[PDB]
Amino acid sequence: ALFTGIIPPVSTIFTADGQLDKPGTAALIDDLIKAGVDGLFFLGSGGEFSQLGAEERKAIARFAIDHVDRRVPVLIGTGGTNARETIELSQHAQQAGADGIVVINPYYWKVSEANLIRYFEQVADSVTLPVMLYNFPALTGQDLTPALVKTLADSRSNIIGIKDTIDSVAHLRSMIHTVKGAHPHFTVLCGYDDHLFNTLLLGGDGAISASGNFAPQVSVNLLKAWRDGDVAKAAGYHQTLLQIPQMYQLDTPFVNVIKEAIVLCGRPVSTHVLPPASPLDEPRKAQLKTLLQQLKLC
Amino acid sequence: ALFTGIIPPVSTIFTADGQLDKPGTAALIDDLIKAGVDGLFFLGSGGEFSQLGAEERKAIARFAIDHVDRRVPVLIGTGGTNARETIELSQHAQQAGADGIVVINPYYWKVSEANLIRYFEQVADSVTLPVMLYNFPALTGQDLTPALVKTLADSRSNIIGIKDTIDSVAHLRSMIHTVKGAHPHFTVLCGYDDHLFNTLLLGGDGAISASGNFAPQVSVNLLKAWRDGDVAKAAGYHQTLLQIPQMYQLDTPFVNVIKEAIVLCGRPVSTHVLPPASPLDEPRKAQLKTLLQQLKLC
Amino acid sequence: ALFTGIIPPVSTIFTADGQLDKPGTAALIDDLIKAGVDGLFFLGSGGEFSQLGAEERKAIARFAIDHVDRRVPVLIGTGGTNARETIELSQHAQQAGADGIVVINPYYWKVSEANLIRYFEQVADSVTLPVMLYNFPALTGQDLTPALVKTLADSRSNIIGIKDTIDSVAHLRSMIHTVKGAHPHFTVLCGYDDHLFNTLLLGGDGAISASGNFAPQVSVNLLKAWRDGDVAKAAGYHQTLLQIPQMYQLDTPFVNVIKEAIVLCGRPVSTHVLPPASPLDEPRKAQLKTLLQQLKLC
Amino acid sequence: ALFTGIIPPVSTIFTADGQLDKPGTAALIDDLIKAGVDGLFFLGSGGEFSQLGAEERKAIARFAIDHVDRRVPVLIGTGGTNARETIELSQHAQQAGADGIVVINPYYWKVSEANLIRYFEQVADSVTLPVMLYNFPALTGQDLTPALVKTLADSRSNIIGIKDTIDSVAHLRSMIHTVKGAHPHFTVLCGYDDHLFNTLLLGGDGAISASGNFAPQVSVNLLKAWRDGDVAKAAGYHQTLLQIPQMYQLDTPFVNVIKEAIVLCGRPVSTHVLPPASPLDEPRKAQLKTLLQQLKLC
Ligand SMILES: *[C@@H](C[C@H](O)[C@@H](O)CO)C(=O)O
Ligand SMILES: *[C@H](C[C@H](O)[C@@H](O)CO)C(=O)O
Ligand SMILES: *[C@H](C[C@H](O)[C@@H](O)CO)C(=O)O
Ligand SMILES: *[C@H](C[C@H](O)[C@@H](O)CO)C(=O)O
Repeated sequence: ALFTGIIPPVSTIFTADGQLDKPGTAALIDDLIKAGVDGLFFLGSGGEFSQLGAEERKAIARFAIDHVDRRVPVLIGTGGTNARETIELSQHAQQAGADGIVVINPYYWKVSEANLIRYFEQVADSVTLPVMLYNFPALTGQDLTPALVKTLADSRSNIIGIKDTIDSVAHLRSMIHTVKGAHPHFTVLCGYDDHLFNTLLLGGDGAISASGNFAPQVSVNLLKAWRDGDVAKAAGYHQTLLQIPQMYQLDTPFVNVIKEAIVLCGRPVSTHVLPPASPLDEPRKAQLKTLLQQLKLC
Repeated sequence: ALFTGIIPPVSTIFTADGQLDKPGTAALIDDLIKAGVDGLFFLGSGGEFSQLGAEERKAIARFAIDHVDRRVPVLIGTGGTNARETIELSQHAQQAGADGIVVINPYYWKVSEANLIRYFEQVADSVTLPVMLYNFPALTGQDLTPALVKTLADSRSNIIGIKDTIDSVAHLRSMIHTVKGAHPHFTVLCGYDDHLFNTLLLGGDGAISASGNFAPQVSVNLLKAWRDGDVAKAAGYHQTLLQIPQMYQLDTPFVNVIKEAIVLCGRPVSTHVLPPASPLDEPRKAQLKTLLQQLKLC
Repeated sequence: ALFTGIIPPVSTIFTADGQLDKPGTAALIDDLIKAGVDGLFFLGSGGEFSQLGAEERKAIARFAIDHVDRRVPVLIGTGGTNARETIELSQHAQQAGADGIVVINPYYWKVSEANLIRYFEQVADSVTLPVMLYNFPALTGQDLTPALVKTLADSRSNIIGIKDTIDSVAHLRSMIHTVKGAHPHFTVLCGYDDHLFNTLLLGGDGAISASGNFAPQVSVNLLKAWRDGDVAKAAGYHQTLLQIPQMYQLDTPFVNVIKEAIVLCGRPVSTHVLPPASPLDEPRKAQLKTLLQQLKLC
Repeated sequence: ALFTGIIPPVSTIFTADGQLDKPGTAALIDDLIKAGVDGLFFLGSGGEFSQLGAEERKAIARFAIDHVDRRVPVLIGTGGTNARETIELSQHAQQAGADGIVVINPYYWKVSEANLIRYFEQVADSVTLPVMLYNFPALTGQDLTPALVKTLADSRSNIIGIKDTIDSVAHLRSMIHTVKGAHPHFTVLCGYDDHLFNTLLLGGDGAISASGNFAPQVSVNLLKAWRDGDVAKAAGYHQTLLQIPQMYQLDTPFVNVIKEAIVLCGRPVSTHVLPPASPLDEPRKAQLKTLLQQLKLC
């Protein structure tokens, strides 16, 4: 029930000096809302939270929540390694008017299970907002297993969902059976574009995926088709989404690629990104372009 | 060769409210310098850099460098995921009087090899201090391979060493043969207590390891015995260091364990640690104590 | 394009003394062929090749080829760690009448790339039969990357396909774009049930998956529906396949589970399995049964 | 304590046609016994067990036991993935007069813990010989944890040791503390040359390592020096053993390297290896030679 459907992890647009580009972030927000998304997620991996300072993250969230102005539910990513900062950023998000926070597990130290449960319990106790967990074991080095997530949802009634970013049908399936089986309204969202369709067929709730920035219409139409019972139309959109993640191989981090994609699909924003990411080179931008053209996305 | 010998990663002592405990950190620094260490390293993993804000880190470094007062070479850990903050903290360290900085690879995104080389070169070019790399793949999920380290030392003459924190004889051997083979004065330090002896026999330069906090005499005497040609005496100290790391299994993070050991070995400092670390329980503190007694360290 | 469509990895039926159960394996083969499969694959992981001796494997292959009697194409798994034995089994297979061989990479030693290419080239040179590569990195510890596989298909014109057994959309998608892009008639089959549909939509050719033994009709009808352009009907069958692999968690190895399922779905065969696999306990058999009933498969 | 001290995993010498070279294997066995080793281990990873058929393995063990003629204790490696074959090879070893068997875990399927404990209990019940376990998780993909090993020693009184092949001080220390702490006469042997000294200082029992083939005097003298209380002398030998494993990087599998080193150090045996290993090229042979010369081994 909370935060279901298509919720893009919005890119943060920066100027050439690495300050928040308010007109470009605002235009991107407005494109997304006009495309019919179900909510917006700021300061996720795509939004570059890990390359920003805490004061910067507060300013971005505040701007973003204000610009959205309640048109769609807003989530703010408040996680990191500094747990005291995670509480600060989460309390700031609630005060600023966000609808929910998304909290990754600490990704430097892989803390013991007892420390990890305590960390999420404390973060959840610091706010009255709904809390979405964030699994990204390829970057964190520490999986949030279905059993662990179930124990968290048993322990705190404001822990109401998960963004599960993993290329694994078994992990999504098992997350759904174990957690939604005990908690029917717990939300399961996949973090990869090419798992949206399977997520839905498995009993999950939608996606928070990078292609939400530059082709939201494909995910939004997939979901609308699926909700209407037109499974073949849904499967047609899925065939596009199956191919999209090729582009993510172009660079790592690929936050540059997603911005270059937003431009190519018709929204001229500054593509600047924060170190240690770097501008995409021209030959790879052309490769991105041919991929987008083959998929009829620009 | 810069920063060789025994260089503890000093614990940061905090009060119950999580603020820097100045008298306790100072007492700890003084004990360590009296024990005959060759340098001090503040805000490494043991010093809890990843649970501290940037302004807290600057304050800690400033205090520590000031208290040390040039009695031994001082290293400051400046790394993180936010590269702009890395440059800020590194430039701050230089201006505050540090003798070198210690920079881990970004540990959220495992960035491409080209972004990674470009990150270290930018960090190096932001200061005129010597730079020590920090490899801790168990936590980062991205190894700094001997071939990669060699390429950084070939590219920047102020990248002069590495702290290699890995339980692997092969990795230390290869780091020494590959990098010290091209760069005879490049410093190789192990990050685990039980690899100090082998690092020395391999042609490496010493250790930055946690037991430096609570039993610096063991490492210090091992290096002295080694430098004196008394290999059997060195090997006797090694036998104690082989056993110490058992304690690190008592909790994760084990920064709490290191502080509880500082107290048990005779220095009564506050043992508070920052979340998501937590206080060590009384039964595990009793287990630590009986271990320190069996090793004759208290 | 050779060996496309639905090709079960057939269980080998054994008696209570661990000998080939000819009547039971024959009835299983017959059920499968009547179900409309496009081929049959004996002595894969599911047929227990790794628990059988070389003479046992020759006997089983000969029986199975003779029983099939050319009704559908027959593949024999001839791989292992003993490369001399792989050539013996492969030449035996050809002499006995098989239509192709399936060859995993060596899975004890992960051999260097040069030795690996040389191994597959020698195997491929030993027979005139088509050769299907078998990638199962969860078990082998050594992935057959799309680049490597392309190199092998460039090198030997009888290396014509791959069974790719990995819960990874990216791996499938990349195998298809890289290998089929250079070699349009190179066959890509997925080894997991719940990747069949995606495999088809990505441009691949079918599946060799365990549920082919006890519910072939689901895969067969999915392929038929897809080939007819009835995508929604295909997606219906996909919804069942998405759920089936839950049963594989019951035991490891789960070759017992597969045989227990064959019985439950209406083919009473001896379920004996070779050590170190063991009989499935009754509570887990009942668990399997409830999973089959929920999916309307018995 | 059974099977302690220096026990080489003997290379199996083959003729150009891949048959057992009896004069060369015999000469190698005699060289080893003359050098003062404490036992000999045939058909481990370096003896190429995984590239041999069962009838070949039997012939080799029979020959090797017979040649040794009880001058030193003899171990035979009997493991594989075919558990019925493991029992046949182990009962054959006993009947052929072996003193013990060495049994790796199944390395294709990583069987469930319950299947793994049953496997080892069944193998141990099939003979009245002592059984040494063999941990090689880089190749097996499944670690024998100290806890699991303790459970096996609690379960069967003829499971009396382990060959722990892993570049990990923690793994050795923990195997010693957990297993030898419950079972003081259980034998812990390391499988890598550069962990012999540490294994001894940790309370362990010796090494089964590749350099036993071509330079057994180094391990033999280290152990002698250690037993004599001349720790400095032991450490001098350790310094050579720290350097030897560089050569194992020359090829993979490196069984070819080990035989080229046997020749270079003065015993002219055939260096044929079984596929998928291959002959070492001349430039790498010249590299191995200069390494052996720098270490004063030829
Ligand atoms: C989330 C979206 C996921 O994690 C990306 O990896 C691409 O789909 C995010 O926070 O950026
Ligand atoms: C360095 C010491 C290493 O990393 C620890 O893991 C323990 O010896 C540090 O910066 O803490
Ligand atoms: C192939 C089928 C694959 O590998 C299994 O893992 C089950 O889908 C086989 O050879 O058994
Ligand atoms: C044992 C020795 C180990 O496993 C090698 O890796 C080299 O010391 C063996 O059986 O070969």
